[PDB]
Amino acid sequence: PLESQYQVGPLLGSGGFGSVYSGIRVSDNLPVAIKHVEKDRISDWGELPNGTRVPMEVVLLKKVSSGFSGVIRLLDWFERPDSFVLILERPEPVQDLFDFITERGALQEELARSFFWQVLEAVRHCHNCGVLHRDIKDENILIDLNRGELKLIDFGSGALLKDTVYTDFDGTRVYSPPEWIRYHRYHGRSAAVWSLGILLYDMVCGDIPFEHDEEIIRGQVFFRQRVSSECQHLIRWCLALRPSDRPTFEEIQNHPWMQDVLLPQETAEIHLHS
Ligand SMILES: O=C(Nc1ccc(F)cc1)c1cnn2c(O)cc(C3CCNCC3)nc12
Repeated sequence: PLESQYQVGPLLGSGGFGSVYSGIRVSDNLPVAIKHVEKDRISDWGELPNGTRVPMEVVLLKKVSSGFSGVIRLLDWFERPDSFVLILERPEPVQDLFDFITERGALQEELARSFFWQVLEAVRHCHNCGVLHRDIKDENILIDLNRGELKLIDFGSGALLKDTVYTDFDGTRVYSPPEWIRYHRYHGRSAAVWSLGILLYDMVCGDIPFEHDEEIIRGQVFFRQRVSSECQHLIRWCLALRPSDRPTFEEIQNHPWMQDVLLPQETAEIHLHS
């Protein structure tokens, strides 16, 4: 059973993704997250190498879950009558980025730079493994408060990466690009970059830039907090209306605002240890 291998703790959250609990692996006291996803709520189905019908989320996690710690790793999974249960690694202590920004307000740019860089490395990792996340946002990023390391979670809206158009989307609308809003189509990397622009704005301003469809389509960015000119430029570049006008990942990481990033541990020591 899975009830014998894991001791279940408190509910960490629930929503469109399902219900996720804190847990402990009994054999070694490893901290885990236990994620329950209802079968009736799964639309994207995938196939395992051994030829098993499994949620796409599981396929994506396995493609991504090796070694590099910028993405939360899938440790095991189980099928139940009406659901799947995923066992995931859990950092401790940890706080998600949404809560972190909520508590602290807009982040100092040195901190925003470190966090954003780490998110970029994680997304680049996903793309390298042939996985598109499709729901990059503050709630789907965990902060390891001791090591200053960020982790990307929740691949339940994700897809295999491809070079042709996507015409389906079930991620977070306020992070979705104007081409999705207007035409119900987008390409993976350029849509990802748009969401990264929303994420970076959120980090340095303490809130997302657009609320309504018409604001997304107009794409006019206003800064409500003092933000450096280099940072404003990078944000407005990621949020270009035309997907082809958006930077590549290489271009983002070579942008002047992105230079001299702190190491994760330096980041924790300066900004998180308290
Ligand atoms: O460890 C997880 N979440 C978590 C852990 C500690 C904490 F302090 C806040 C959230 C986790 C692992 N996978 N996964 C998911 O696939 C989805 C969610 C949702 C939790 C609610 N916010 C959106 C993501 N959380 C997780």
